[PDB]
Amino acid sequence: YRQSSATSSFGGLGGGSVRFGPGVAFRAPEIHG
Repeated sequence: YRQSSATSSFGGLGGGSVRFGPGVAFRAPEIHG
């Protein structure tokens, strides 16, 4: 799940829902840049 986290603007105090593009939510694996 994508957390709203700190932001300049927000819907309200409650977490509510976050609108994100279609895909899957997986833990970030060990990757290299």
